[PDB]
Parts: sequence; structure tokens; C-alpha cells
Amino acid sequence: QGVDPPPPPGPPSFTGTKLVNDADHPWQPLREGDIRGPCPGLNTLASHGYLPRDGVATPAQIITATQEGFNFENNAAIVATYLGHLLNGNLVTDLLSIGGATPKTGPPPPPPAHAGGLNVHGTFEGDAGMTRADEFFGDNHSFNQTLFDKFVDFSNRYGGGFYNLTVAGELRYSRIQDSIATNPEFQFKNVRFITAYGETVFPINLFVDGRVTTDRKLSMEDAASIFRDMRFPDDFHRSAVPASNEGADQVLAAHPWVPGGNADNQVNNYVEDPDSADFTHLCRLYEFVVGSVQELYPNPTGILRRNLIKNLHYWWTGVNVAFGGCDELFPYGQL
Ligand SMILES: *[C@@H]1O[C@H](CO)[C@@H](O[C@@H]2O[C@H](CO)[C@@H](O[C@@H]3O[C@H](CO[C@H]4O[C@H](CO[C@H]5O[C@H](CO)[C@@H](O)[C@H](O)[C@@H]5O)[C@@H](O)[C@H](O[C@H]5O[C@H](CO)[C@@H](O)[C@H](O)[C@@H]5O)[C@@H]4O)[C@@H](O)[C@H](O[C@H]4O[C@H](CO)[C@@H](O)[C@H](O)[C@@H]4O)[C@@H]3O)[C@H](O)[C@H]2NC(C)=O)[C@H](O)[C@H]1NC(C)=O
Ligand SMILES: *[C@@H]1O[C@H](CO)[C@@H](O[C@@H]2O[C@H](CO)[C@@H](O[C@@H]3O[C@H](CO[C@H]4O[C@H](CO)[C@@H](O)[C@H](O)[C@@H]4O)[C@@H](O)[C@H](O[C@H]4O[C@H](CO)[C@@H](O)[C@H](O)[C@@H]4O)[C@@H]3O)[C@H](O)[C@H]2NC(C)=O)[C@H](O)[C@H]1NC(C)=O
Ligand code: HEM
Ligand SMILES: CCCCCCCCCCCC
Ligand SMILES: [Mg+2]
Repeated sequence: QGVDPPPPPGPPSFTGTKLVNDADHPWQPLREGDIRGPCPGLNTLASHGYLPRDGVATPAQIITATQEGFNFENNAAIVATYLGHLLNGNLVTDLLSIGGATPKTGPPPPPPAHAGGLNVHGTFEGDAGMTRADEFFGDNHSFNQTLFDKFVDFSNRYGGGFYNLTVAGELRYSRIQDSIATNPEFQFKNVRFITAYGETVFPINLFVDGRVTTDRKLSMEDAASIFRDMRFPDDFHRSAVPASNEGADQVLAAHPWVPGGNADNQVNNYVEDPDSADFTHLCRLYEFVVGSVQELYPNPTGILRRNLIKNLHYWWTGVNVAFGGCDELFPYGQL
């Protein structure tokens, strides 16, 4: 009949490095029904049992897992998790798929809401990923070896055979160029414009072993292990400090870029969007997403309305800190 959703966990008591690839969290292969998706972080956490191994979890479980497994910073975890949950999760059962649709999220919500998981393209997941192809080409969730080959190439060319901040700057730009030239539906605005810069530094800040204090750089063996196999490196120790998107500013600065997309269903036709969120206009992302939620839930009434109000508030608590102050919106009023 429904669940009453708890407020998000706070930061972990212990915030130092530790062994995360340990006896209680062994890698195991997929069973029938297990779900995986476009996030190598959540994928690895599920395949090591930090999340439920079936790849369906509550917001709270996702937050505690990203913190325990990788030392993802609390506010960043809140901002990402409730974004994903509002758009792609089931607010009544409080379950989110980290991939595509599954009966495991429970009785479906009223359309146009879907609870179709992080695979759903267009508002959250989008284009110019590092190891995933654009949705226009048919698969936005599976690892793509050709794209990983380019990851390797750019690491060879700019990072001495390792992935570092310099490589991220170059790879991010080049992937944008690839999508401009080949994808007539290419979008790079709003949520995607913000997430696309952070995602390129997560491998440096979170996938590099926490015992490495200087000259942080990711080997291709470790990259492959996480991005392709959903497996922590042997003896992997998480970041020694809570972390997220440190260095994303520098990635943008290496090749300044403006939100927009290919217009009129044609390649090599990128038009700027001046209304999109960007890095000096972050609250636009908040307002946009709240708009998107209204489109999904145009007139909720019961347990659903209640859980929407709570999840929206939860998200705001993170957004407010992360974005440096945003006026909370109340599209369904108060409880
Ligand atoms: C991601 O990973 C990559 C890959 O590892 C990593 O890249 C390193 O980046 C750092 C800097 O960002 C590099 O180190 C710097 O290299 C600068 C460029 O060096 C060239 O030019 C030097 C300057 O030459 C002067 O004199 C000659 C006359 O001899 C003249 O022609 C020139 O015009 C100029 O006036 C030159 O010395 C250097 O050649 C030396 O070194 C090579 C070895 O690379 C050797 O083979 C040569 O024989 C020679 O000894 C080269 O051609 C350099 O200018 C810069 O120096 C500054 O800093 C040092 C100390 O930090 C000071 O001593 C000095 O005052 C300078 O101000 C510095 O050394 C490094 O080489 C990169 N490594 C690689 C492999 O590319 C990224 O940093 C990583 N990213 C992140 C974010 O971590
Ligand atoms: C793994 O991921 C890769 C990368 O995303 C996928 O490969 C891409 O597949 C698409 C679809 O076939 C390719 O798109 C086509 O590209 C043509 C241009 O490509 C050349 O130029 C680029 C560099 O600019 C080179 O990298 C590339 O090797 C080529 O030499 C376009 O001309 C095509 O356009 C036509 O169709 C569109 C859509 O209908 C129209 O809008 C156009 O007007 C035109 O008629 C087209 O966009 C793309 O090039 C591929 N990239 C690479 C590097 O391979 C894999 O399919 C994916 N596969 C899996 C599952 O592993
Ligand atoms: C906390 C909740 C999280 C959510 C909801 C989430 C969601 C997502 C989604 C939807 C994508 C795909 C983006 C796209 O294609 O546009 C993605 C990509 C990514 N995520 Fe996560 N993520 C989370 C946490 C993490 C953590 C903790 C890490 C690292 C440890 C991480 C690393 C990545 C990376 C590297 C990518 C890019 C993959 C690629 O482009 O090849 N994420 N995430
Ligand atoms: C892969 C997870 C994406 C991170 C969360 C989306 C919003 C970005 C917040 C950081 C602002 C600089
Ligand atoms: Mg993508």
C-alpha cells in the first residue's frame, strides 16, 4: 500500500580511507533479474553487495552505499540520488532501479511517470559519455569498447598512459565533438551539461586508490575493472576524504563550452541555448527539474503526493548547499 520515506543519511562517522573490496563485499556475477545501468559507481557497488545485488534500492541505501564504498561526499550523494529518484524511481515504494524497468520497483506509477530507472534518457542520463554511447545509437547503458579505446588513446596521448585531469579536459571536448558530428538529436543542456563535467573527474577523485596522495591518476587496468566488469581493483581503498567533483572547473576551462544541442535533426549544427543552466547559473537546474517533476506528476493526491513533497524537500536540502543557495519551490504545497 506504500512506504513512509526517511530523510537522507548524513555523512559517515568515519571519513578516512579503508579497504572496501573486503571479505563481506565480494564481487559476484549477475543472476537472472539483476539490474545494471549507465553508472559504473552504482554498478560496482551492486556487484560487490554494498547495494542490493539485484540493482534496485532505496534512496537511503544508495546514499549510504556511495559513502561506504567510495567516500562520495554526503551532499553530492543527496543531489544525485534524489534527482534520479524523483525522475526515474517509484515514490510510493521508495525504490529506484539503477538500470532499466523491472517489476522489482513494484506497482507502476500513474503515467506520464514511469519509474523506469536510470536508463531513461532525456532529463537525467544524456549524451557524450566516456564509456557509454548516445541513446540515438540504440544503447545508452552498456559498456562500449570503442569508446573505452578512445579513453585509452587519450590517456596515452595526454596522461602518460594514465587518466588524469589533463586527459579529462581533452576527452570531454572530443566526446562533445563526436556527438555533434554523428548524433542529430544531440543535446547538451540543463542537467546533462552539469553532470557531464563532474563525471569526467569522478574516476580521478573516487576510482584512484585513497592511499595515493600525490599525482592522482587512474590505470587502464583499474578503469576497465570498474567501467566494464563492475569490479573494484584488488585491495581497493576508498578516497581518504569525502569527495565528488573537484577539478570539474578546470575541465571546462581547458575547452570552454556553452549548453545547447544540434538543431533541426541535423549533424554539425550546434546551437547555443541561453536559458539552460550552467556553472554560474546552477539554480536553473533546480527550477528545470522541479518543472520536469510536475510534467511527470501533474495531479497527485495521496501517499504519492505526500512522498513527492518529502523527496522534493530532501533533494532541496542538498541542492541548497551544493548550488550556494536556491529558493525552495512548493509545487504541491506543504504536508
Ligand atoms: C597528466 O599526466 C601528464 C603526463 O605525465 C602530465 O604531464 C606533465 O606536465 C608537466 C607540466 O604540466 C610537465 O613538466 C613541465 O614540462 C614543461 C615543458 O617541457 C619542455 O620544455 C622545457 C623548457 O625548455 C626551455 O629551454 C629550451 C632549451 O633547452 C628551449 O628550447 C625552450 O624554448 C624553453 O625555453 C624543456 O626543458 C623540456 O625538456 C626537458 O625535459 C625533457 C623531459 O620531458 C627532456 O627530455 C629534455 O632533455 C629536457 O631536459 C621540455 O621539452 C616545462 O617547461 C616545465 O618546466 C617548468 O617547471 C619546472 C618544475 O616544475 C621548473 O624547473 C621550470 O622553471 C619550468 O617553469 C615542466 O618541467 C611534464 O613534462 C609532463 N609530462 C609529460 C610526460 O608530458 C600532466 O601534468 C598530468 N596532469 C595533471 C593534472 O597531473
Ligand atoms: C559504440 O559506440 C560508437 C561511438 O558512438 C558507435 O559508433 C558510431 O556509430 C554511429 C552510427 O552508425 C556512427 O555515425 C555515423 O557517423 C558518420 C560520420 O563518421 C565518420 O566521422 C567520425 C569523426 O567525425 C569518425 O569517428 C568515424 O569513424 C567516421 O569516419 C556520419 O556521416 C553518419 O551520419 C549519417 O546518419 C545520420 C543519422 O541518420 C544523419 O543525421 C547524417 O546526416 C548521415 O546521413 C552517422 O552519424 C559513428 O560514426 C560511430 N562512431 C564510431 C567512432 O565508430 C558504435 O556503434 C557503438 N557500438 C557498439 C554497440 O559497440
Ligand atoms: C549517488 C547516486 C548516483 C547516481 C544516481 C548516479 C547516476 C548516474 C547516471 C544516471 C549516470 C549516467 C549519466 C549519463 O549518461 O548522462 C552516471 C554516470 C556516471 N557515474 Fe554515477 N551516479 C551516482 C553515484 C556515482 C558515484 C558514487 C560514482 C563514482 C564512484 C559515479 C560515477 C559515475 C561515472 C564515472 C559516470 C560516467 C560513466 C561514463 O560516462 O562512461 N556515480 N551516474
Ligand atoms: C554522476 C552523478 C552526477 C552528480 C550530481 C548531479 C548534479 C551536479 C552537482 C554539482 C554541481 C557543481
Ligand atoms: Mg550517457
